[PDB]
Amino acid sequence: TATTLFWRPVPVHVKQQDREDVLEELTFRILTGVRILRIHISSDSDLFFLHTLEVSEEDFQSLKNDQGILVDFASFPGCIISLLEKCILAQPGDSPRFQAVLTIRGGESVFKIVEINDCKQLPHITLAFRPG
Amino acid sequence: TATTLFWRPVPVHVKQQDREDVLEELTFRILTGVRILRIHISSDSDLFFLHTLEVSEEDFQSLKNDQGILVDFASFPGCIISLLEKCILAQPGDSPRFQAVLTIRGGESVFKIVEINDCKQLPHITLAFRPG
Repeated sequence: TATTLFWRPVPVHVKQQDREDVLEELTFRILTGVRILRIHISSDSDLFFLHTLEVSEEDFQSLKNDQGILVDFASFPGCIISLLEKCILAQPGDSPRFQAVLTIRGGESVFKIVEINDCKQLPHITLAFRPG
Repeated sequence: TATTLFWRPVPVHVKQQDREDVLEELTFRILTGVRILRIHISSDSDLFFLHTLEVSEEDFQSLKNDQGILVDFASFPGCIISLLEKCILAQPGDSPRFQAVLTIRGGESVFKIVEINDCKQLPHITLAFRPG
């Protein structure tokens, strides 16, 4: 009555005030179970770099209305996974390029996946994480 | 010291309160000259369906900051034209599909081009037009 859908490294542009922007390989673990969706971001080299998201079906309706999400809750993790794969596969010089960004705030972070083409940067998903 | 860059029909989903949604072939004429950008939307069958946008270099900096536009003013019309072409070429069943939408308000309209994929609707450009 629970399953891991994804457990892989992803290149993430980490942004934190008072620090230089860096690109880090961060591990994402996506779990579903009884319905909830849980995502953990960790670092294979920093035991205390830990960020978690937990979304219930209810919370999802909110997300769904704000970001033009067109799928149901059951299919949402697949949307996230397809975006993360585009981030993993992006190469220098690519256009369009998908990039993952994690902005660190006090007690909360914002994870987004954006598409950068020759004309515009477009957000595809934006999600709130908390430490731990 | 002036030039037409585009003069072609585009399929547009026209939305107006108190009317049913319709899909119309509307003619777009894009002009540049001395710098300004002018766009006219018309209908080959309704002499009084007329909407115009005029953008100066100054107005563009505003647009540029709000919608993540990554090009300079000189290259902006090409961005619009590339989006309009995707709308023209979209076929039933396509995914992703680009669609053009014109929402009619009192004395102003909003033109947008959106991308619809299996997961999300994404706006690529949003522009204000006025009658005439």
